[PDB]
Amino acid sequence: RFLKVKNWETDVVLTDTLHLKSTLETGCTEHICMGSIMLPSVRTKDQLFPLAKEFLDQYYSSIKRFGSKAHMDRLEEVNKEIESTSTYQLKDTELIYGAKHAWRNASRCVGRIQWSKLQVFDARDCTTAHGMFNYICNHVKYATNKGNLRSAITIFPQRTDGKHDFRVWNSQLIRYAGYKQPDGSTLGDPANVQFTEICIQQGWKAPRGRFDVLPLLLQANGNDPELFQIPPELVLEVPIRHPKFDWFKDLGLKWYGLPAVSNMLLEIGGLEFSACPFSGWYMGTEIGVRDYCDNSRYNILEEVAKKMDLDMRKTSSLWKDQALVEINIAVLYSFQSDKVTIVDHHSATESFIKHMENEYRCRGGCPADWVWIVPPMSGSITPVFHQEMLNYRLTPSFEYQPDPWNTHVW
Amino acid sequence: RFLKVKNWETDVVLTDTLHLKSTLETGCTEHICMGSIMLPSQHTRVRTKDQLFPLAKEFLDQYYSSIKRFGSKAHMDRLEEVNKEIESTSTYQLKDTELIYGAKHAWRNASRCVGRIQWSKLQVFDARDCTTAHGMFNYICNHVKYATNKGNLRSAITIFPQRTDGKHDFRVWNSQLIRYAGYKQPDGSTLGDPANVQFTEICIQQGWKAPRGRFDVLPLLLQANGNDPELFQIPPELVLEVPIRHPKFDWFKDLGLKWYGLPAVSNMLLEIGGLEFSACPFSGWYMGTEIGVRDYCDNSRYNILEEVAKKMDLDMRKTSSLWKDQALVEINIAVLYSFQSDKVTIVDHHSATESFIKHMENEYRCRGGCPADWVWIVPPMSGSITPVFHQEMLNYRLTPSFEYQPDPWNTHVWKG
Ligand code: HEM
Ligand code: HEM
Ligand SMILES: Cc1cc(CCc2cc(CCN(C)C)cc(F)c2F)nc(N)n1
Ligand SMILES: Cc1cc(CCc2cc(CCN(C)C)cc(F)c2F)nc(N)n1
Ligand SMILES: C[C@H](O)[C@H](O)[C@H]1CNc2nc(N)[nH]c(=O)c2N1
Ligand SMILES: C[C@H](O)[C@H](O)[C@H]1CNc2nc(N)[nH]c(=O)c2N1
Ligand SMILES: [Zn+2]
Repeated sequence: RFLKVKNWETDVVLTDTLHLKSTLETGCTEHICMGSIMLPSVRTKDQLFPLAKEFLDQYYSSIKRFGSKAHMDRLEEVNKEIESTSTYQLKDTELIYGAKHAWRNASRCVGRIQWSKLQVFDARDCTTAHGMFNYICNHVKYATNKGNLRSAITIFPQRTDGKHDFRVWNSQLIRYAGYKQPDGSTLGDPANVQFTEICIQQGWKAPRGRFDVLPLLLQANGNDPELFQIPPELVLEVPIRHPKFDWFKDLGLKWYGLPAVSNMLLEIGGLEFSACPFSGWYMGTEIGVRDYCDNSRYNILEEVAKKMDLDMRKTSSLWKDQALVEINIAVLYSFQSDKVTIVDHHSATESFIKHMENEYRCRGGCPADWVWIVPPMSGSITPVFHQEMLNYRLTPSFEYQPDPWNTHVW
Repeated sequence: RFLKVKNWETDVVLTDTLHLKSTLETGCTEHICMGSIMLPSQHTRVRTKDQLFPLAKEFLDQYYSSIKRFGSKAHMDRLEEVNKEIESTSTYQLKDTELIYGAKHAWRNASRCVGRIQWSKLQVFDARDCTTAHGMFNYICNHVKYATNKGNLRSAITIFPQRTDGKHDFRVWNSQLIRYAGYKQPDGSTLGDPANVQFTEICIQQGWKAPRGRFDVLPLLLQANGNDPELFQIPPELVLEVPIRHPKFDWFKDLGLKWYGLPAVSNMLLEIGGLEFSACPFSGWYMGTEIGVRDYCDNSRYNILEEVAKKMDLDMRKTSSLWKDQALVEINIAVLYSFQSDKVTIVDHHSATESFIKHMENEYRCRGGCPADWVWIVPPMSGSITPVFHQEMLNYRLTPSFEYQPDPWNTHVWKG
């Protein structure tokens, strides 16, 4: 019950004890593994205090003041505040710690070696969509940093009764619109067809291009959401060209520099932050493999192979694989040439292996979701393919939450 | 209680009731997922008459259900006959019909196998009358001949006598019937297949005269009735090999690469109705990535990415040039081209995974589910451009089944 994990390429063996601190549940049982399910299926005053005590217990341990002076004081203080108000407010130091460790604990995240460098922006004093917009613009400008990207999170006021939730209705702060055509096919990003519909169904006048940055749809204190246009000078974009094939720039492709997830929920000490946009920088395959080549997305593999004059009549010519590689060489070359931070899947997975070693050494483990850590191309020539990983849920954490337009009383 | 899985690229949803018929444990709990452990405690494997009859009874209920005779007089008479055989002899014997059903359904239940659409067209060779290593050699030669079929490969399995007290096991000591030797040089480098250095040494110590080349078919090391194992050389005219060339790169033949055509796993344990068949070599035909991605490009195997990238002259200084990815695609194009050119059966990973989705959906329709191990079903290159990447999958353990077992040289009691 002190588990071991082995790397089959190097025979490195790590022992995991961290998992015994795990609290929440995975969805698996002894009779069935759900490890490939995408998304496995307010607080009463009672269950809130054990949540706060457990979080405070680990916070004060991390500063080497467990069972100390201030620890028992803070424990009493939070105890008192809950019985009366049926919630409590985090100190700044605890908010920063809680956010860094939600990332540290994100078992699907390969870029976690950077976890302790996160820049945490407290936006708990915000009251309106306009203020939200202002916090978000400042986040975007800070994180972009003229292409020298910096990790950042901005944390909006916590849930109170579920009627006054702060929510960013976009799934990412920067995404391209998607339009359905009269002739069935889809122009732009197919993932965002419904969201693009809501924005137009809200007032947005769409340019109807293939790369239209979506407006922000911001909801403060449970009110109706409001549209906002992110100033273009804050949306850093990269035109995609290839280091060998000059015809590549003619394809008219680009992508944005800043990946900023905005629809997740951040859980710290039992408190729920339903608007907490966070951003880092891209691994190349996220754009080149998934965004560009998923059949349900931009699905560009047909055009690239054609302009490569590859025999596309048999799958066994591996023309898709061959095209896929070139696209991803192009994304990397484009960002690197424009001095925008990006990491290739070989470097990021190699760093994650080093990060696992560190976590096993200094923390006793590292929860990790193999199905999501292995890149979606060239899996077995990356070190994470040959790495056994234990997956388990730790708190603080990021969780999924319902889309607001299915829930909001409009 | 029902369970659903979703294909996120097509939004197709399927409903699994078959997992209820599952007994054996997975390794996971409510608080930890062992989904990526290579050899979990439960996927690996003597039984007393205590627990044996319930396993027989459950197999026989399955068997007679499948032939629409559940509860029939033939069904009840067989249960009775098996019970009395177990109490008086402590084991039992499967009928030929039950052996065939058992082996097919062990393949059907193999949740890590992407090739299962073919499961009902398996040729089963009954070798339970075999008694000596020489007899095993003769059975395996005939399997290899039948399965190879001059390049028109045919799925086959050969089943040697079942375990009795664990002291009289039949075992094929090789991990596959056909594999290339690997030699450790004094300078630390490896000649041949590094995956086989340990087994190669065992063969040499047993008397094999190794040619010490880069592609030497290993001898068979066969164990009958718990006796010491013996070496046999498969007749070379039965080992179909394919020289590897590339359809555009004429310098690729000069790498001197070749592979064998018949993939034939020989170290698994087959479990049917509580009976353990410790020697049961089985064979199919290759998916190209098994050779092109893993055999040739795993850093711990032949590891040819360097030499291929050199002769392609790629930027090998920075990894962000994706020279490794570029070389890997070419090597896998060359493997598929060489096999198709020589009319030796092979399937590419796009075709195989598409077939498996069709197989899987059909299994949900007519069977109520299909256990599948996503970590193993998704191919080791170009994962997300194959449809299984986007397919939710439920993994659970059904019997009959194939199981791992310890390598015999770690458990064998040597006669001398
Ligand atoms: C700094 C560079 C980063 C890289 C290269 C990176 C990379 C990735 C990748 C490839 C995934 C897989 C999900 C997908 O393919 O869509 C992922 C998941 C995730 N990332 Fe990271 N990420 C980075 C930064 C961050 C930061 C700053 C945070 C939070 C502060 C974060 C939180 C998460 C979470 C919560 C998930 C998974 C959500 C789930 O459970 O499904 N990441 N990341
Ligand atoms: C017909 C062509 C076949 C193909 C293309 C195929 C393909 C595969 C592949 C790619 C794997 C993943 C294992 C690895 O990558 O090393 C696998 C696993 C497996 N295959 Fe198939 N297979 C075929 C036929 C068979 C047959 C005939 C059997 C037995 C009757 C079989 C039984 C299994 C089993 C038990 C596993 C699981 C191995 C484990 O648990 O580690 N396969 N197969
Ligand atoms: C900050 C950051 C995040 C990511 C991963 C993108 C990401 C994507 C999803 C949606 C998954 N799918 C259902 C669409 C959920 C997430 F929490 C998530 F973080 N990458 C990079 N480079 N930086
Ligand atoms: C008949 C057949 C089998 C296979 C899969 C190869 C295979 C590999 C392993 C070892 C797993 N790993 C630790 C190396 C165990 C197996 F049972 C197994 F069947 N493929 C093809 N084409 N045909
Ligand atoms: C079906 C499967 O769970 C789903 O496709 C997952 C698999 N692994 C993934 N891995 C990453 N990094 N991102 C993803 O979106 C997914 N999707
Ligand atoms: C650690 C990890 O579970 C292990 O490397 C697995 C991953 N998936 C695999 N999938 C296949 N088809 N074959 C393998 O050998 C492996 N190895
Ligand atoms: Zn699991």
